[PDB]
Amino acid sequence: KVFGRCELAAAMKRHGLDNYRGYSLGNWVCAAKFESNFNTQATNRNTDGSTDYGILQINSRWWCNDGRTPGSRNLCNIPCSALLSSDITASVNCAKKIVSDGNGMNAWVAWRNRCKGTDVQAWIRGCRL
Ligand SMILES: [Cl-]
Ligand SMILES: [Cl-]
Ligand SMILES: [Cl-]
Ligand SMILES: [Cl-]
Ligand code: NA
Repeated sequence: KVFGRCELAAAMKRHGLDNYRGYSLGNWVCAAKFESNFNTQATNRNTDGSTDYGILQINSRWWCNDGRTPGSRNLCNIPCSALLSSDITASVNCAKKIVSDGNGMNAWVAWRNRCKGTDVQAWIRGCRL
C-alpha cells in the first residue's frame, strides 16, 4: 500500500506513534517519506546482506526474521514479511522497540540525514487529526 501523507499521519497516530519517546508525529511521517516513500511494500538490501522492510525500512540484522541474514536477531519477534502489510501495526510496534533502543530516531539513517532538525511539522500540516 502506498499511503498518502495525511493518511499515514492518521494511521500512525491511531497506533500511538504520535509523541512516542518524545518524537512528534511529523518526525515519523518524515522518516517514512524518505525511508519508503510511504510504500509499505518497500524492501532494500544492505551491503552486509541484511534487508530493510516496510514503511520504516526496519532491518533484518536486528529486528525481524527473514531467514537469510546470518547471525541476525529478531528482536521484534516477527517475520520481516509482516512489515510489508497494508496494515502498519507490525511496523509501528517494531518501530516503538527500535526508538526505545537508546539512540532514538537516529536508528533511521534517512531520519538523521533528512528529517532531524528540519521543520518536521510541515509533514502533518493540513491533516485532519
Ligand atoms: Cl510534528
Ligand atoms: Cl536469518
Ligand atoms: Cl494501518
Ligand atoms: Cl531521544
Ligand atoms: Na534477523
